[PDB]
Amino acid sequence: SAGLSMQAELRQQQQRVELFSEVTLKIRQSLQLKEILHTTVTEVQRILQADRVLIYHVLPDGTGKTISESVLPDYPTLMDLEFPQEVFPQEYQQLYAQGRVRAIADVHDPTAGLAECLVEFVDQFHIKAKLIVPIVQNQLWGLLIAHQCDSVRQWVDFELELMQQLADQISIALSQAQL
Ligand SMILES: *[C@H](C)[C@H]1/C(=C/c2[nH]c(/C=C3N=C(/C=C4\NC(=O)C(CC)=C4C)C(C)=C\3CCC(=O)O)c(CCC(=O)O)c2C)NC(=O)[C@@H]1C
Repeated sequence: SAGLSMQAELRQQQQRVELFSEVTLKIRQSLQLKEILHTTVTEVQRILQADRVLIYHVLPDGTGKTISESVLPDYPTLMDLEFPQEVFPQEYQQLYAQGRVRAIADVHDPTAGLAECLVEFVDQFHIKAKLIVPIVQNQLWGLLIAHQCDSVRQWVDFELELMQQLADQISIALSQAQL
């Protein structure tokens, strides 16, 4: 007789082929999502003519890392850098989860009210001006951030509004698609 391979090793291999098809699609989806986020920060940097645009991801214990960045070559890269909770306190992570935004024309202007240690931190990256909008899943997932490094910058309301609208679509992706 015969047919022993059909319901043994050939059907085993067939399940493995179907799972391989599915795992390669899932990895391509991870690549495509990171490409869309990368294209978004690079295009926002070009369109704003900002010196840096990045996506900062916070973990539940409030530590963080830059997951996407576009930076002009005259200024430091935040891509590889991990930071503790103290650079962005959990009390403020909660205010961002509840929709806090900031548009700071001049981080060195005392009336902007920034912690001395925070002014020192943003100085590490040659930051003069910063625009900050949250990405949520509400729990904070991260920040979409624009920096000016060459000069102080009076941010315009539409820049803040449309940065928020981009971050809100990142929030939907990270939530409704469960991506
Ligand atoms: C003190 C030793 C440390 C510290 C304290 C601190 N930070 C904030 C608030 C913020 N910190 C950040 C962090 C960033 N901004 C960026 O552009 C980047 C990427 C380069 C990061 C990581 C942000 C966005 C905020 C929120 C600012 C806001 O007012 O909404 C506070 C609270 C606010 C205040 O100014 O008192 C505090 C106390 N931050 C440091 O970096 C020090 C090491």
